[PDB]
Amino acid sequence: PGTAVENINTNVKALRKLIEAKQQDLAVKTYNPVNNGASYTIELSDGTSFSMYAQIAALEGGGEDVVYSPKVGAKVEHDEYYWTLDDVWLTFENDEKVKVLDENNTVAPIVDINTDGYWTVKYGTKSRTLDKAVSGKLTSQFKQVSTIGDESVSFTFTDRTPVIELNLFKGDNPEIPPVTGALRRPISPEQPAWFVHIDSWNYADPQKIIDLIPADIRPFTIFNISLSVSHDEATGIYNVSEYGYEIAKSWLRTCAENNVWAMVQPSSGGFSHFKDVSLYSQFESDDKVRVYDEFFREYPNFLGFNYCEQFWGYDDQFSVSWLQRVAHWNQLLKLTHKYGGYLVVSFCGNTWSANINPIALVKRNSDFAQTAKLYSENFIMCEKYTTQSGFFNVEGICLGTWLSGFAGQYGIRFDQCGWTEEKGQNGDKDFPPAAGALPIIEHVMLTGQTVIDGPELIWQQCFKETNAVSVGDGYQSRNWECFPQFVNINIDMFRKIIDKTIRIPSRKEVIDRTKVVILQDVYSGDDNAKYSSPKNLHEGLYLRDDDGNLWDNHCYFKKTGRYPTIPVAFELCDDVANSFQYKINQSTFEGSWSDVNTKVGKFNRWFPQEYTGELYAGRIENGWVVYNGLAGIRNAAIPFKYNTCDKMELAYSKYTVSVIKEYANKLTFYMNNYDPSGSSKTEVIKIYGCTSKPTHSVSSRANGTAQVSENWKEDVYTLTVTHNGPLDLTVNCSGKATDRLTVSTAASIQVPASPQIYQGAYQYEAECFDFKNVTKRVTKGDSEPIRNYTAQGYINFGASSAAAVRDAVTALEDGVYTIRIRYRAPSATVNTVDMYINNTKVGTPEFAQTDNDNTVWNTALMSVSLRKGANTFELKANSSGAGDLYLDNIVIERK
Ligand SMILES: O[C@@H]1[C@@H](O)[C@H](O[C@@H]2[C@@H](O)[C@H](O[C@@H]3CO[C@@H](O[C@@H]4CO[C@@H](O)[C@H](O)[C@H]4O)[C@H](O)[C@H]3O)OC[C@H]2O)OC[C@H]1O
Ligand SMILES: OC[C@@H]1O[C@@H](O)[C@H](O)[C@H]1O
Ligand SMILES: [Ca+2]
Repeated sequence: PGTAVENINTNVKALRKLIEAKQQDLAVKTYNPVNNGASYTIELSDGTSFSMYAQIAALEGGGEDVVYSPKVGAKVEHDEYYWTLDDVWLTFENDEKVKVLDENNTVAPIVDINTDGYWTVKYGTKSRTLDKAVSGKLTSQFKQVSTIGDESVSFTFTDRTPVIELNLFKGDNPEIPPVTGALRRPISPEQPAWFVHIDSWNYADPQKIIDLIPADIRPFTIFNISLSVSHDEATGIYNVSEYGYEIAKSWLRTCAENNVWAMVQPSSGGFSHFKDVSLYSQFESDDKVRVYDEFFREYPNFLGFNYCEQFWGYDDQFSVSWLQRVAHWNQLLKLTHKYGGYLVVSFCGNTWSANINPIALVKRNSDFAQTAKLYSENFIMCEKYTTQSGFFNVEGICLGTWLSGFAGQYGIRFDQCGWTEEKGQNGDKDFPPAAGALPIIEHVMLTGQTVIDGPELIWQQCFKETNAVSVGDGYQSRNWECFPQFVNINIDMFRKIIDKTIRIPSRKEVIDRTKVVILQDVYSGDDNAKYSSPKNLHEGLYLRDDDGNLWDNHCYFKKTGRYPTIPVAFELCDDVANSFQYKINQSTFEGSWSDVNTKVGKFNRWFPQEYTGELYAGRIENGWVVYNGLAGIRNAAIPFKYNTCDKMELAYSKYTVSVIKEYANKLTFYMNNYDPSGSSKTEVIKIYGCTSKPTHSVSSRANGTAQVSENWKEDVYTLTVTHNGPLDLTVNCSGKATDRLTVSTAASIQVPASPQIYQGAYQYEAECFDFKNVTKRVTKGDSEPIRNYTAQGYINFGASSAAAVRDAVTALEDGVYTIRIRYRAPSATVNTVDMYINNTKVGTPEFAQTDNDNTVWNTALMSVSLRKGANTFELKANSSGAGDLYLDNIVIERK
C-alpha cells in the first residue's frame, strides 16, 4: 500500500514537525525502524507519533530506473527555518522565501502530480509546476534516525537539510532491574512445556487465546507470539504482521499482565522482522536491534526468540544467508544465557537443505558450536513436520543435537502439512488429526522430548475466530474458539503428561535405552554425504515396507518399536554424551552397516524382541507406546514385563494410539483415536494367564465416547472397546509369574513456578475492545490506508451519538493511573466522548484535531483511580461527533 506521493508528503510533514519539536524543545520519547529501516515510527513527548520513510514507493507505471522527484527540505537563514526545493529556496511568485513555522498556517508544502503529468508543489493558495513526472524508482529526502551518546536523537536527510537533533526523553519512573542469571523457567521431564501460539494469522486478541488454555495447563504453557513473514515480494514489506515489533510488544505486555510465560517468533525462513547481528556488542550499542535486549530487560515473563523452519528463504534480497543467521544465533545465545532464556530453533528438511541442518549447524560453524556447548541449557532444537519427506533422518539428527550436548532440550513441532500431497498415507488423502497424536506421544515418551510446539497449522488445528458475540449491555466482541481436535487430542495428551501416565525420560535415560549413535565424521562428497544420515539407515529397522529411504521417506509412522530412534550427531561434547555404548562413525557406514541384513543382525543382538505383530509397540520401563499406523485392524502379541499375567494381545483400528502402563496386578490404557466427524472405532484387548476373574473400568475423557464389553472364557479376558476420542481404561488382572520387574516409585511432576510480577505498562488494542455503533473495525490493518498503528489494526470509533467501546483492564494495586488513548481525529476536535471507569463517568478526553496524514496518531491522557484487580474501561459518545475518531489502543501506567 501507500503511494510515492503519500510517502513524499509524509516526510515533508515530518520535517515541519521535527523543526517545531526543536523550537518547542519537545523530546523524542521513542523511535523504531521497520522493514530494515525502510521506515521509522517516531513518538514525541507530547504524544505525537508519525512515520518517516527512508525508502519511497515507486511511482506507478513500471519504470525501473531512478527518476527525479522534488526534494522539499529546510535550511536556516537569519535565525529561522525556511523551505527548500531541490536545495534552493522554495519560492512561488515573489522570489520570497517561505517560513517553516508561521503560526498562521499549519499546512506544509504539498507535493503532487497534476493532470498533465508534471510535479507540483503547493503552499497556501500558491502553486508552482516543476518537471515532468516519469514512472520509476524515487529517492527519499530523509536518510535515517539514530542515537548520539544517549542524550540525543539525530534526524539525517539526503539533501543538505542540516542534521536535526532532539533530546531523548529521560523517563521519570524508577528502573525495574531485569531477571538475570538462572533460567527464568526451567524445562525438564518434571516441567514439560507446551508452546501455544498467539498467532498473527488468527488476528488474535492475546487475552482471548490465553483464556482458552485451561487453568491446569496454563502454568506449563509458554505462549509463542508468532509474527508472520508474509510480505510483498518486490519491496520486502510485511503485510499480515505489518508491525512485528508492535505486535510482539503488545501481546507480550498482555502475557506479562496475565503472569504467563511467553516467547516471540520473528522468523520462519531466512525472513525475520528483526535485524540479524554479527557482534554481541550490538545488543546494547546498535539502535537498529534494540528489540532483543528490550524484551528480555522489560518483561520478566519473556523467555526468548523462536526461529522456526530454518530450512528455506535464505539469500533473498530481503533476508540473510544461513551463515549470517548462525552468526546471529551465536551472539543471541549469549544474550539469552545472560537473561536465563531459551533460543528455540526448529528444522524440517529436504535434499537441498542438508548443508543447513542441525549437523551442519555445528559442523560448519565452530564458533557457534563452542557457544552452543557452553550455553546448551539455553538452546532448544525441535524437529518440525512441515516438509514432505525425511522425517526419520531429521528426527534422528534433532535428537542427536540434544543427546550429544549441543542443545539442552529436545522438542516436537508437529504440522498437518507433512501429510503426503495428492495421495496421503494408507489411502487417506486428507490429513486425519488422529494421525498427529502418534509421533508426539512416541517421541515424547520414548525419546525424551520436553517441548511440544503447536501443533500446526495453528489456524486449522488449534484456534479460529468466529463472528462476534453479544457480551451484555448492547456490546458485541470478537470471539475465538478451540478446534475440537485441540481439546480432544492436544490438551488431553498434555494432561496425560501432567497426570504421570506419560513419563518423559531424561537425557541420560534416553542415552541408556538408545545404546547407539552415529557420528557424522564425513568431509568428502555431496552435502547429504556430509550432513545427512546414511541413506539406508532406517531400512529393515523401522522404515515401513511401502515407504523409501531418506528423501523418499514420506511417512512418519514406524513399522516396529523394537529399535529406538537412532540418533545422529556431529560430536559428543560431555561425559554424558560419551557414555553411549556404541559409537558408529558414518565414514565406516558404507563399509559395514550399509548391508541391511548385516545391520539388522547386529541391532537384533543389541535390542531383544519384546513383541510380535504389525502394530508399533515400544517399551520404556513399565510403559508401552502402541499404535496403528496402517490401514485395517492390526495386531500385537506382547509378553508382560511387570504384570504377573502372561501376555496381552491387541487389535487396534487405524490411527489408534495407546500408552499402556504395566503394574503387578493392574494395567492402564490411555487410548485415543479422535475424529471431529464422530466416527466410531473398535479395539480389542486380550489378557492371557489370569488366575482369577479380572475387572475393568473406563472413563471417557474430553468430548470422547466409549463403551466396553468384557468376556471371561477359558482363562482369557477380552475387552472390546468402542470409542471416538480419548479414554482411560483400567484393567485389574493378576497371575502367577514371579519373574517380573518391579515398578518404580511415582515419577515427579512439578507445576512450573509463575514469572516474576510485571511492574510495567499494560496495553489494550482498540480492535479488541467490545463495541457498539462504531463506523469500522480494522482487524487486518495492512490492506487499509492508515499506517503506524500498534498490533495488527485499530478501529474507527466514528461519530455516532450511540458509539461506545468497553474493555476489561487490570491493576496490580489501588491508586492513580495514567490512561494514554492513542487516537486520530483528522477533520475536527472531538469533545463528545466521555470515559467511564467501573460504570462511573471520570471525564471527557481532549481528542484534539490531528494532522490529516495517514501516519499520524496522537495520545490523550487521563488520570483515574483503579482498584486492585479487574476494572471496566468505557468510552461512550454523548452526542454526534464533530468528526471521526480513530482508536488504536490504550496504555495504562502507574502514576
Ligand atoms: O504465506 C507464506 C507461505 O507461502 C510461506 O511458505 C513457506 C514455503 O514457501 C516454503 O517452501 C519451501 C521453499 O524452498 C524450497 O526449496 C527450494 C527448492 O528449489 C531449489 O532449487 C532451492 O535451492 C531450494 O531452497 C522447498 O522445497 C519448499 O518446501 O516452506 C515453508 C513455508 O512456510 O511461509 C510464510 C507464509 O507467511
Ligand atoms: O507466516 C509464517 C508461518 O507462521 C509460523 O508459525 C509457521 O511455522 C509459518 O509457516
Ligand atoms: Ca491497535
